[PDB]
Amino acid sequence: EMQKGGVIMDVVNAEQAKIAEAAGAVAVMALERGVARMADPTVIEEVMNAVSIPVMAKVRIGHYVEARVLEALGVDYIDESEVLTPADEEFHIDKRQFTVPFVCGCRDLGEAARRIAEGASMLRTKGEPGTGNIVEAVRHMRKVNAQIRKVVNMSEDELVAEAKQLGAPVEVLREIKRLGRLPVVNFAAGGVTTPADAALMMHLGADGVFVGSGIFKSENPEKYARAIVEATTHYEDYELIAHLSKGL
Amino acid sequence: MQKGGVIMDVVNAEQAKIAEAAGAVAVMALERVGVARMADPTVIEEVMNAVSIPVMAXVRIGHYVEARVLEALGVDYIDESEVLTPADEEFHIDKRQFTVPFVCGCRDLGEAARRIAEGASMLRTKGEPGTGNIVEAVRHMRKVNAQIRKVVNMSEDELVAEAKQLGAPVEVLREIKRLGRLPVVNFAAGGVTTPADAALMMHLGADGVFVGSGIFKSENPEKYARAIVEATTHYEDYELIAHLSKGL
Amino acid sequence: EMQKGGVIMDVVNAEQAKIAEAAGAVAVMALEGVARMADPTVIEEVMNAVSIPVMAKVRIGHYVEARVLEALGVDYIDESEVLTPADEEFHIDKRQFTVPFVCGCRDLGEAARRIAEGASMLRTKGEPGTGNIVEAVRHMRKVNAQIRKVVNMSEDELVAEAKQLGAPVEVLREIKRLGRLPVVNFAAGGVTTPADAALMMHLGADGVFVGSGIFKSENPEKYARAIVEATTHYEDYELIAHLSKG
Amino acid sequence: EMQKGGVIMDVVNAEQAKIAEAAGAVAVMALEGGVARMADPTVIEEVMNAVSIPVMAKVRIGHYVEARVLEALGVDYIDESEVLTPADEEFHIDKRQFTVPFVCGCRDLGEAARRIAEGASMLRTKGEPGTGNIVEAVRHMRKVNAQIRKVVNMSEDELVAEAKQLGAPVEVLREIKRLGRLPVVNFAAGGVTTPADAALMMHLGADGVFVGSGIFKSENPEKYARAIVEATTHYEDYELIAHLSKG
Amino acid sequence: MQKGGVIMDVVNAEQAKIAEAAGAVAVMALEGVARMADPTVIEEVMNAVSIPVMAKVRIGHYVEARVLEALGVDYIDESEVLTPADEEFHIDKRQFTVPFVCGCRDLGEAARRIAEGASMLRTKGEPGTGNIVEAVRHMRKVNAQIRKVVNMSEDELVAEAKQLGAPVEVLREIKRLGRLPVVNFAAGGVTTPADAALMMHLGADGVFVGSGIFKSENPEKYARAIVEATTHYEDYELIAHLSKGL
Ligand SMILES: O=C[C@H](O)[C@H](O)[C@H](O)COP(=O)(O)O
Ligand SMILES: C[As](C)(=O)[O-]
Ligand SMILES: C[As](C)(=O)[O-]
Ligand SMILES: C[As](C)(=O)[O-]
Ligand SMILES: C[As](C)(=O)[O-]
Repeated sequence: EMQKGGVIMDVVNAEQAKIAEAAGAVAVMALERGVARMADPTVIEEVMNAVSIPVMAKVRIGHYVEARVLEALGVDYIDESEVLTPADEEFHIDKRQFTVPFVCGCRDLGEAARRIAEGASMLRTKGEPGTGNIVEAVRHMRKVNAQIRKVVNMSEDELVAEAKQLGAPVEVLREIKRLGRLPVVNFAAGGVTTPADAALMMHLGADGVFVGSGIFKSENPEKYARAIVEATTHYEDYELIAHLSKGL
Repeated sequence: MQKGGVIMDVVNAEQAKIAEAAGAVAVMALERVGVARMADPTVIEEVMNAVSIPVMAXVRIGHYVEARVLEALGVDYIDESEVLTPADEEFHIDKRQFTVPFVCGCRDLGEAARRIAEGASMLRTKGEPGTGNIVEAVRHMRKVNAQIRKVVNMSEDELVAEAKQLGAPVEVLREIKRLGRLPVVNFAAGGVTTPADAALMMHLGADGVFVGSGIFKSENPEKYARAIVEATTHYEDYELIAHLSKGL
Repeated sequence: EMQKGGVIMDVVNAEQAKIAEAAGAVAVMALEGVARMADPTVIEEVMNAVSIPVMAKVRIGHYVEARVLEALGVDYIDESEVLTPADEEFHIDKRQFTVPFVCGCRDLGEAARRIAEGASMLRTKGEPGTGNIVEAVRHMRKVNAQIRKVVNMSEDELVAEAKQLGAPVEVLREIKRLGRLPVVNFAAGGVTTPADAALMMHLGADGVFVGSGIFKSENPEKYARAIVEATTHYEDYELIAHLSKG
Repeated sequence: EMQKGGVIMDVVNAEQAKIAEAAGAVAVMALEGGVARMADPTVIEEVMNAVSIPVMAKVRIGHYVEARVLEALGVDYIDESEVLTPADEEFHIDKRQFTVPFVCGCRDLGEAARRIAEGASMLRTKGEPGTGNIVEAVRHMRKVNAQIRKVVNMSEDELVAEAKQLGAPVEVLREIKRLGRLPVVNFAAGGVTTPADAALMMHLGADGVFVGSGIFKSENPEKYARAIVEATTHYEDYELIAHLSKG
Repeated sequence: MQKGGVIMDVVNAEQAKIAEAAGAVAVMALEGVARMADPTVIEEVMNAVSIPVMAKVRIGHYVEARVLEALGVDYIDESEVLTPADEEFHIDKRQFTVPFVCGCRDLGEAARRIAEGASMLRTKGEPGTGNIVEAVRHMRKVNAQIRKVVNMSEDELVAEAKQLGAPVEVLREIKRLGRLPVVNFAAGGVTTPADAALMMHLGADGVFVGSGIFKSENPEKYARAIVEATTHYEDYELIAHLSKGL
């Protein structure tokens, strides 16, 4: 349901949210930005009222009540996020018990499958945040997709052992083999900075990309956001991507 | 399914009839106890023709074709057995593809759950074979059942992490929590020698016991087999068990 | 290429060779401390006894043993790890020969190196003489799992995959293109029962090698026959069950 | 690049590019801690319009799309460069899929052969960058060329094992043995600072040299660039090199 | 000795004559601790043939060597198969009239033996195994190291010498000649005609063969086959024919 090919953008207020929507973002991620927690509900409501596209926000890993709060606020997606300060080092939220869908992070297929078994409706394949360095996203998108291709083509009777080795639930691997891909959407995130970066993640088999606040620190945010959106959609149109790269 | 019962190893029709007469719920046809393989089909047919109770026979771990052969012979259960020389060190038979039910070995809940995910219809909790030493059976029945009790009572949102730690498929753990026990029958095996041994395994939560060829090396096999059968059925009748122990 | 589905049998003389041929073997392997190439006399005896292809073994790296067998008119040379290796580091440059070679392998890296040296056929095999099929199974599972990975992997990842496997990338590229090895790959190592032979086919072997154990049985021709039929009809479990009785 | 004996120069603008061309460079490399990426296309176009010699630019290792962008801009060579921040730690670009030729870095023959198997059209043998220390270039040119000489003269039947040990594709080694050298041009790079440095790399068997922005931080860039060009071309003319070193 | 030749171990005059008759280019006279042979046995062999006679001495045993020199032996073999007399220092062979053959396992050893005054080399691993791998490993190593030196940049030789433990002047000489400045024969497990021809294929100048020859049913035929195989080492039809008897 999350528009494959799409871009999700971090926004801290209504103004930024409108710009993101206008640029063609498929959704926005409402943020406030020591200990980093769920954002003030006021800020989230401000963003929810400002746009018609889906609004995400987010919670600390394992913070069941932060998630219930966001659910009660009417948020469209909850992001159980590793960039916030984890509330639980061992157990993620049991997302199956919620009405609102969750996006979760993953670095390999084992993690992806465990997040899915917990009830994740969407994945974000991501390494380290805030670096501006795409290598984080690339490493993990390459890993996850390589592991998927292996599972898709492997002998059926080898899956249980593969699941053991990956730390994955076998039924998720069986579903992956059946579909030829993950049963949920998987967006890239981590250092996606240029239009070429965004298109690269699509080339590597991402379903879409997350982009951070860097967009709004540029001289012309609406042009920059726009370039990312178009590059992500038209990820094989290298003449366009070249042209879009000139402004920055 | 066949709870409270005793399954006996037999090498011929004579032994098989004795086992049936003693009250065994099934027999396990063997050639002997170098490389140990599936038994000659002739020996298995001899045992099948000699009795009306279910007949089991052993295949090497991972030996898909040995299993198909036994299936074609009309065997009632296939035992994918660790006492035979493994054919595959990494991958067990995909038992879901078979008509005939399988029994598999396990030493802990992770193994049990993996065998179930491969399609096992019954479990045999067992350590080392041929020792006459019950400690093998006890160690593993205690481990499996302790791990089950933990899962049954644990917080629902901790299961995915528990599954990862055990190397188990989470859907099997979820099923275990739902039923309050394993979704298949779990018999003890390994060194069950005396009537007290058999009753002990039932005390520890086994659904039944396997016993080996030791029975037929005694002076009075039919009496000995009988004593095991009665002790396993009446596992809390200590006066009876005491009386049954006097002979041999 | 060899009749995929086939059985290749070890024979020490003309009598055994004829039995193997009669049982339906696709080829025979002529055989005779340090284990060397067999006396040419024994190989010629086997060559004259049958019309099916005749193979014979040389020590790993023993270029001249191979040239000798080539001169004798052998149909295939088996550069064999069960003989005492003559060279621990370098296999024969089989590209320089007219006669085709079969080589052993335990994983895809080895397979690809043997192919780059000019191997025309592979034998996926672990330890010999054990009667234990686990040797064959371990390596056939490994080689085929690695092939499936290569066939489906992203094209731009192959150079790195080759580095990691110790394989020549052009062989991996060829594998990806064909969806399989560019040569026939038979299982060997402890193939003892008809069920064993059929199992190897189930695991994706193109055929099987079987050793002298056949001729130590009470009825070699019946035994050889059972292996041949099981290998050909590897999914006919009723037949395999029947064949296992004797 | 095509012309062996040549010098390739880093330039950040049209002015520098013209100077490089005037000094006799065979090509220019257009350039713009923190993250180092492909340069703004505007800067690359500025350099392309300023000169008639080939223009190189760039991309991060593994950054397939940055490379496609430069291809679309009409760049003459793409440099998949280790001095930029790698985008992919494991997989380099599949350069066979491109129209424009690539130069890649290498530190030994195994790397060189892997880059060639990925479709590299040119090599840059280089250690650490930005030091002004020629030891980086020397170590690796000595290693690569020593390994080549070994392969060229070694017994044919030992190449498969040699390839395994190097981590090289055997067909590239076979090609090397057949030609008596690498099938692509191999330039030195890394700390080439003086005319003597440039001539040394040629003495050690380089096909040419890359030089960095240091040239344009000198008092007389055109004279300095010129001295490097002449020293690289006339690498055994020690009287000339001595004279060129005075300024 | 003469290139392409075979040197044979003999324990008496009878064996020595057979070796000479078979076409050996020289013979090696032989007789817990293994020492120089009784001079009587060596004289018996010297009187029995016209081809050169060698014998082997213990390593470092300067006086054993002087004794053999005084007996009129044609070559002294400072041999690792005898019990070493000196673990650290080989004989200073430059002080002798009679030429020495020495063993080596790699180019460093070869070059050190040459610097001590060796006139001939024997590239050899372990003795008495019947396993050619010993000879092959070391002939491949020595010749690979030579090819490297022959083609390497002149200014890199001093460092190469340091790394090999070799005298640089010997490496310089090797580079100049394109080969070792002395003859280098293979030894160690050379058993069949194919073995002998293989060593020549690998770049040996000749081969040593042990007493195994005289434990065969027909020593003169066997010795003969080795001689012809070593001389005609690329004539595979001949080598194949020569292998039949044995
Ligand atoms: O930075 C977020 C990481 O993925 C965490 O270490 C996460 O808690 C690990 O996932 P799992 O608990 O499934 O290993
Ligand atoms: C450790 As297992 C092969 O029994 O799942
Ligand atoms: C090429 As190999 C059998 O030495 O790994
Ligand atoms: C294949 As590489 C030189 O990045 O190790
Ligand atoms: C055999 As030595 C003493 O030269 O190392």
